[PDB]
Amino acid sequence: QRRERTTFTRSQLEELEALFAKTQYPDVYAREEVALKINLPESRVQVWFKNRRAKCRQQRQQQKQQ
Amino acid sequence: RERTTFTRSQLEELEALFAKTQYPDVYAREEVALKINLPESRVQVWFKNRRAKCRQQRQ
DNA sequence: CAGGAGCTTAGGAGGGGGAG
DNA sequence: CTCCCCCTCCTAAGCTCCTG
Ligand SMILES: C[As](C)(=O)[O-]
Ligand SMILES: C[As](C)(=O)[O-]
Ligand SMILES: [K+]
Ligand SMILES: [K+]
Repeated sequence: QRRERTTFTRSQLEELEALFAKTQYPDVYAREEVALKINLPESRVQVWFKNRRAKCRQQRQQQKQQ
Repeated sequence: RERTTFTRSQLEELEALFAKTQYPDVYAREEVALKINLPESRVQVWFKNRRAKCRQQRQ
């Protein structure tokens, strides 16, 4: 019912990108831990990593384009 | 009823109207909404997104 | 309240796995 | 065919900005 589209703050994005640096496919336990730090549901941080891995794929293609 | 999925035949009518006008008024969006059997709300969001996909490919 | 824009999150199809 | 799980590709959609 509620889709506030989970707009991430910079502090939230900071912990996310930190975990994304160590691992791009974190297990559920690694996703719960960062979800508590950023005070967000775990399901939002899994959709984030899914989108974040696409961003990595998009940028390598965008680089080969330019 | 959470997300519209435009078929190939619907995108033909939508991209055709977009060629005539990037910003269509509600009357024109209704005519194409009935052709594609989708609510005019989806037609407005499509053009809002169709203009961003055009400004993206302009650079 | 409308109309726009930029940004990016989030439903959905659909490959693999499990099951009924 | 259905229901979950993983994953990606695709892009409709929600929020926040502007503008009258
Ligand atoms: C975009 As019109 C003038 O056909 O409503
Ligand atoms: C066990 As598998 C990587 O084929 O889902
Ligand atoms: K409104
Ligand atoms: K898999």
